[PDB]
Amino acid sequence: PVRKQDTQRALHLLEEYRSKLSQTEDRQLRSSIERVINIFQSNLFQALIDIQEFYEVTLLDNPKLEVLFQGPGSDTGLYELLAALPAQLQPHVDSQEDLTFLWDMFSLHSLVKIHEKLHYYEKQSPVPILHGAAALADDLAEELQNKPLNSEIRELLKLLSKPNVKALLSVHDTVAQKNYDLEVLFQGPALGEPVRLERDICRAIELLEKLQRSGEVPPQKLQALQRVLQSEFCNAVREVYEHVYETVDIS
Repeated sequence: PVRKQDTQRALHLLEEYRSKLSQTEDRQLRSSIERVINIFQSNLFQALIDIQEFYEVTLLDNPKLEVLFQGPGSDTGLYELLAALPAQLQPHVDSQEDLTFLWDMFSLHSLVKIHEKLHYYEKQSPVPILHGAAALADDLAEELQNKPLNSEIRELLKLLSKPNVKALLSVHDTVAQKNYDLEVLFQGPALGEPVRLERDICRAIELLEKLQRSGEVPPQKLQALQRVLQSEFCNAVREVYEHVYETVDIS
């Protein structure tokens, strides 16, 4: 299990040795050390290390991952890079401590390949309707309670306050906003069973359309939330959740 500090210390060192090069024999060792720097600081990468470390994920422990080592973004060749590095940096490394450390780091290879595979999909990501669904859901639920209690208003306000829905919206924004946060990692298991979630959300959309059809609220907020929930980006977030829920025991 790759520990956070290692990837961290390795990110520090890897960056260090990249600067002590200029243009001679480094139009590659650098252009190469960059890929890794980038990947390492990437938000996606940081999230993988956390899942892996907190939920002890292993290709042995979680074999459903194996499907990610095939298809667009697999043998992209990236494996060689990492491996052929401790060798290239060895000359420039003047520490019997870092040298051993580097050959040690460059589990991780699988991690990085998975990153290159997910990153490939993410680039095909759909565009989010908005960046504040959780807020939205709150502005709407404030409004509704300040009105005569309809049976749709009761069932809707109850849904918006379920942990799983609250998480979908929270994760929605986190991913929409490109702002990873370990705190948001733990919100994962709050979404629960993927089918119940998809079913609670559809019912939310029903009550949402209904309140609009009977013009008595009658915000653009309901419309907006209904659009975020039907959002093909929001739908994408749940698909990606389905897969994670299978390959790793969260709940």
